[PDB]
Amino acid sequence: APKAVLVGLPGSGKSTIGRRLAKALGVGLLDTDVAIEQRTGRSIADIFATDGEQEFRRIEEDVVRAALADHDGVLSLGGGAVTSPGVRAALAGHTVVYLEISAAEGVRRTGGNTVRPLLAGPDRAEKYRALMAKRAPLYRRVATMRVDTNRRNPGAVVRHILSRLQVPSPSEAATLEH
Ligand SMILES: Nc1ncnc2c1ncn2[C@@H]1O[C@H](COP(=O)(O)OP(=O)(O)OP(=O)(O)O)[C@@H](O)[C@H]1O
Ligand SMILES: [Mg+2]
Repeated sequence: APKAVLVGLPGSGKSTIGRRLAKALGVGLLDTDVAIEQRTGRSIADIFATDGEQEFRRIEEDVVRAALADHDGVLSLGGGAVTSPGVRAALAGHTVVYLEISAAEGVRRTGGNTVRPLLAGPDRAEKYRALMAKRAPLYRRVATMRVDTNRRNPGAVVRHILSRLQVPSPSEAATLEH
């Protein structure tokens, strides 16, 4: 089972923390969005446009379940996987690290806000606020560790996680005797 499954909004650090944590632990890194593309030979966008969100979620759930079973390293989940009840079921029992971020920081860390075409319509910051409102409660539900990334740089985030993922060595005593 993965050492850690990372979940969070866009810009929360799934890629950055994924790499740095996997480096610190000396383990493999798998991202479920990349894994879907690798297993199908189709872009995420194409699967959505062509098959619809529900079939994307189906493919996604199979990939997530396989990775939870087979991957021993760090796993990062695509943002919407937790919307599938079967994915929430599959995660139960795993180490699930929720990288927390505010709307303002999430927008900044994903390229900033956009020009607003119509005063009466929404801008990028407002769309992000909507995604947060819907996703954040689900990340909270599935989490076993919550880490605020708003005021910690990536090195600090990784050190915080490592301090809470420790594994005692069962052969520790004997090692000192040989
Ligand atoms: N703890 C942090 N403090 C400050 N900046 C950060 C932190 N974590 C990540 N960043 C920066 O925020 C940006 C987005 O990070 P990253 O791509 O890792 O997020 P992500 O969760 O993978 O996003 P996406 O869901 O779009 O794949 C990058 O420029 C990265 O350097
Ligand atoms: Mg990423």
